[PDB]
Amino acid sequence: ATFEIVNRCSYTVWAAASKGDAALDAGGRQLNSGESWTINVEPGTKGGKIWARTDCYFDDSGSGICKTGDCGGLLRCKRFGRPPTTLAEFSLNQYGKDYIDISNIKGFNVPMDFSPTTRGCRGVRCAADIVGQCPAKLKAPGGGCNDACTVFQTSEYCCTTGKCGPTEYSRFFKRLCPDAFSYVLDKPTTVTCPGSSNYRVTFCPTA
Ligand SMILES: [K+]
Repeated sequence: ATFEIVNRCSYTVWAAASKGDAALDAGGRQLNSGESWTINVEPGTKGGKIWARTDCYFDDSGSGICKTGDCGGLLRCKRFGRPPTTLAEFSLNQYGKDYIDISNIKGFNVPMDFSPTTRGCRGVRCAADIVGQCPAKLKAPGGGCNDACTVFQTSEYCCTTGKCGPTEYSRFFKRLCPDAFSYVLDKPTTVTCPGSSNYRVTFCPTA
């Protein structure tokens, strides 16, 4: 699949793309306002994610730190990022179908649109001012709005036993972004696309 990743924000972001145990494509890149990055993701990739990182510093060797979404201090991410991170998630070519979603299960940092660029399915968006409205206990000083699992580490928020319900904190995310996952057992907002679709991920889509 081809993914075009576009930064429509007025600020720089450092995009990242990983399947947890490996980079997708180059794994990460700086995107100034308006810049686009096109990556190729191998057919059959299960459990890929794309996210933005904010307020990064990197040296000549691609080592450093970001205030949101840091993936072990690397520019080119091999691993997933530290919350809070709005996530574009996908599994490709699974018995003829692609599956996509946006998730707030690991919090929110940057607004995002995740849309197919080929025919046969709809896109999803979370573009509300979650950071501005974020409950005080969930606000991350570095920027962003953490999920309640990250902050409180309870079985109910983390859904440790595979049984959990919605919470005051999950409902906060869901009221602002109904088309994104708000907790582990949310009613799926997964979109099914034809296998081998292509996609666009746009940061700050209403910017
Ligand atoms: K936006």
